[PDB]
Order: sequence, then C-alpha cells, then structure tokens
Amino acid sequence: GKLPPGPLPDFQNTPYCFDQLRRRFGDVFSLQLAWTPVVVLNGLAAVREALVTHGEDTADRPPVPITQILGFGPRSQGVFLARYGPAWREQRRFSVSTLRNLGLGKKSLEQWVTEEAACLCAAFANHSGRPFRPNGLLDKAVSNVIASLTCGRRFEYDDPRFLRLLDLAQEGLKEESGFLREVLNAVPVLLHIPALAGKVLRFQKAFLTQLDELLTEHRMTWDPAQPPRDLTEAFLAEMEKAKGNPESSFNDENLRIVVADLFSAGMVTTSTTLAWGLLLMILHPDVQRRVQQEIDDVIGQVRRPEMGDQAHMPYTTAVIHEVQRFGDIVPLGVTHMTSRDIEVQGFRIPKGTTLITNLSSVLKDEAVWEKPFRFHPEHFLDAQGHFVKPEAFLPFSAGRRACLGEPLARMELFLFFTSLLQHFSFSVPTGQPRPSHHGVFAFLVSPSPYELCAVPR
Ligand code: HEM
Ligand SMILES: NC1=N[C@@]2(c3ccc(F)cc3F)CO[C@@H](c3cn[nH]c3)C[C@H]2CS1
Ligand code: NA
Ligand SMILES: [Zn+2]
Ligand SMILES: [Zn+2]
Ligand SMILES: [Zn+2]
Ligand SMILES: [Zn+2]
Repeated sequence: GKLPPGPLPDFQNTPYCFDQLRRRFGDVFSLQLAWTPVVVLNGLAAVREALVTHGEDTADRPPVPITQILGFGPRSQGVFLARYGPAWREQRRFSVSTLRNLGLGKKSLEQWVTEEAACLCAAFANHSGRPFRPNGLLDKAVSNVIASLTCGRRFEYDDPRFLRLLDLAQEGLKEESGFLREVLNAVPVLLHIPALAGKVLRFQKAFLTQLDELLTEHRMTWDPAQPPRDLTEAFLAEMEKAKGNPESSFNDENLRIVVADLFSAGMVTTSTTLAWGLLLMILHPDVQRRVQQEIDDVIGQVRRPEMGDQAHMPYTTAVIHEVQRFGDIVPLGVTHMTSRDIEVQGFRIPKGTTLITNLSSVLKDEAVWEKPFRFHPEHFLDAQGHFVKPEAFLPFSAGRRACLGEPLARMELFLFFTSLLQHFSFSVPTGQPRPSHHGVFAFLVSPSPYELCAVPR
C-alpha cells in the first residue's frame, strides 16, 4: 500500500529536473501535475519491473486531450498514442508485418538505403571543404528511406514540397514539448476557447495538411491490381476489405495518422542520432580513425556497406550503440499509464497512474556503465574486442510498446554511418570553439548546433 515518495504541490528542461528529484528521493518517486498522478521510474530495475514484469498492466497510454483537434477517435488513434487495446494491436501488427514484407531484413531495402546514402555522400561532397551544419542533409536522406517504405517514393533534396514537409515536422516536434501543451492536457476545458485551439498545434496541423496532399496524389497512382508496393498501398487495400466494418482501425482518419507518425518518426529519430554520431566523431578523432580502419579491413573504400558486414565489425557496432547511449535522444521515453494496480520496487502504483520511464537514467546508470557520462565505445566491448550489449541498453524502451521502428533504425544507423565514414573524414572547423557535447531538449534531444568539415578520402 506504500505509495512512492515525492514533493507535495521547467518543461523545456524536464530530464534535468527529474535527475535532481531522482537522487533526492530514490528510483521510484511520485510527483503531482495538476490533477494527474505521475510516477517516475529510474534505473534499469524499476523500468524493467514496470514495462516487462508488469507489462500487461503498463502497456497503456495516458489520454492526450489536445489530440482531439487532429481528428482522433476510437478506431483512429494510430499506434503511438493509441490506447492499449484492439485498435493499437491491429495497427502495430500491421506496421511490423508490412515493413517486413517490403524488404526490412532483406537485401532489398538494404540496397535501397545504401543507394540513398550515395545521394547523401554526394551532397556532403558538394560542400567542398567548407564548414556546414550536416543536420538538414541527414534529415533528407533518412526521410527518403521511410518515405520509400510508406509513400513508395523518394524526394530530391531541393524539392520545395519535401523541404516544407521536413520543416513542418521539425516545428511540430517542438510543439510536442513546452509548457503550453501541458496545461491544455492537464485541464482540457481550456481547449474550448476557439482562439486558443488554433495556436497550440499550429505546425502539426500544417504538417498533416501537407501530408494529405501527398496522400491524395499517391491514391491516384496506386494500382490495386498489383501487390502493395509500400505501406500506404497496403493500408488502402485493407481499407477496401474493411468497407462496412465499424470495428476496423483501417479508415481514412487512421491512414493519415499512421503515415504521419511513421514518416516523422522515421525522420527525426535516426537523423538526430546520426547528428550525434558525426558530432562525437569530430570530438573524438581517434575513435573515427579506428572505425575507418575497421571499415577498410572488412568492406574497403570501394563497395557499399551491407548488413552482413556488421557481424564482422564489432568496433563500429560498439560506436553506433555508444552514440545511441550517449546521444540519449529520448530521455524520458513516451508516457505510459497503468491499466491495473501494480508493485514496483516495493512501492504501490494504483491503476490509472501516468508512468514516466526515465530511459536516460538507464542509459547512463552509474551502477551498470563504466563511464556513463563519457563517450566510451568500450561500453560495448570486452578486452578481446568482441561486441557485447548490456541489458541496460534500452534506447527503444521495453515491453509491448517498445519501438517498432528499431529494426529499421538499426540498419539505417549502420548503413548511413559506415558509408559516411567510408568516404569522408570529419573534423571541427579550424578556428572554431570546441563544440559542446551537451544537447538541447525538445522531447527529443538534439546536439547543440555545430559545424564540421567533410573532406573526402
Ligand atoms: C534511433 C531511432 C529511434 C529511437 C531511439 C526510438 C525510440 C523509441 C521510444 C523510446 C519509444 C517509446 C516506447 C514506449 O512507449 O515505451 C518508441 C516508440 C515508437 N517508435 Fe521509435 N525510436 C526510433 C526510431 C523509430 C523509427 C525509425 C520508427 C518508424 C519508422 C519509429 C516508430 C515508433 C512507433 C510507432 C512507436 C510506438 C510503438 C507503440 O506505441 O506500440 N521509431 N520509439
Ligand atoms: N508522438 C510522436 N512524436 C514524434 C513527432 C511528433 C510530432 C511531430 F510534429 C513530429 C514528430 F516527429 C516524435 O517522436 C517520434 C519517435 C519515434 N520513436 N521514438 C520517438 C515519433 C513522432 C511521431 S508521433
Ligand atoms: Na531493444
Ligand atoms: Zn505507392
Ligand atoms: Zn567526449
Ligand atoms: Zn569476448
Ligand atoms: Zn569516396
């Protein structure tokens, strides 16, 4: 019956405040936000006990009132914010299966991704020896991969509409944070104000509008007489079969939500991680050279990298995992909710409680990692040089809600990272201050703005 302790009654720096509250109270501490009860879980033990051991009771999502503006409904919640039930499970299984059918885990997508990497490399080279922010180009290349899986196409890096879609998605990501989002979600009746409802998610609404245009175009080119060439076509085919069935999650409202979630996720996660990767490679040239050494020993500077090479490249694999661990791009994960009363680390957590998984505290747990606050590839290496992955490596969280994009992320991260280090050498621009290894929080944590030089090899 003993509830977790907590302070009795900034969101632009939330992961920072939680760690201060962490060491103060403990691993499992409670805290009050408006009329919403919240329990924050810290360290591998607490997170694992909640998401795995009590996985059936913590796989649910809290209600998010402001999503009513985006056309949400019982069979229209997509996957991400979908309540733990049939609608979530139908869409989740669909995404996992459809991605797998489209060549995820095969040589097919593998060669497509490394084709986009070639386009990315060419864009890098066009900047000569000049210093530049590589973020925009990383977004485009990574976005084309997920666009290829969902929309069945890629976009040119100068495409006006592609650029706007990426820009809106990035601005929409900022709207996923802030303090205003919290108040409207804490007390929903403030949303009744018509003048207020049009500002809260101004860019996310713009993104959806821009996406609708592309979907409409895609509908026209869809050939239902042929097997689905991408995820959207597969969804449409299921939507046709589901005509007359009110229980199906395959509807128009859900099509745009699923595609939006997948595309934007496909973009801002992998590219931010890659942005962390390049930053850490110019801050640690020694590590960069050792990776390039392994590439030349396994792949060479000639042919494009393949997923078969990763098993023979433990150091590069270690570096990539360390980029994810140090990068820590989803510090507080995604909020869960208890659908039943549970027991975590002795304390009692009642049904309906919002759970916050502090994944940061797992990736940088001092009890597990040797040098949690340092960039240290040997976190994933033994003395022999073998790749080892600790249990505390949970950047994709855990349990029934664990990131479904992890297989895509894994192959994208390896294929893009290796291809970029295979042909380029990155460094801090001479005359410029040492780029901070601290990041900026906005739900996702991106590295602070930096520039680099990309000289070909
Ligand atoms: C470095 C890359 C990525 C990281 C670190 C990451 C991390 C995460 C995390 C922490 C969650 C929350 C899991 C939870 O609720 O406990 C999540 C969920 C999710 N991610 Fe990712 N992700 C990445 C890439 C992707 C990609 C590429 C896609 C899609 C193409 C994707 C789609 C999703 C979806 C749909 C969910 C919700 C799953 C569900 O609610 O059942 N993610 N991810
Ligand atoms: N709630 C959402 N937030 C994300 C997101 C939300 C709103 C936007 F405008 C753009 C985004 F990218 C950020 O986190 C992504 C993510 C994927 N795995 N982990 C995070 C998933 C996307 C779409 S749904
Ligand atoms: Na995992
Ligand atoms: Zn198509
Ligand atoms: Zn460092
Ligand atoms: Zn070994
Ligand atoms: Zn080259």
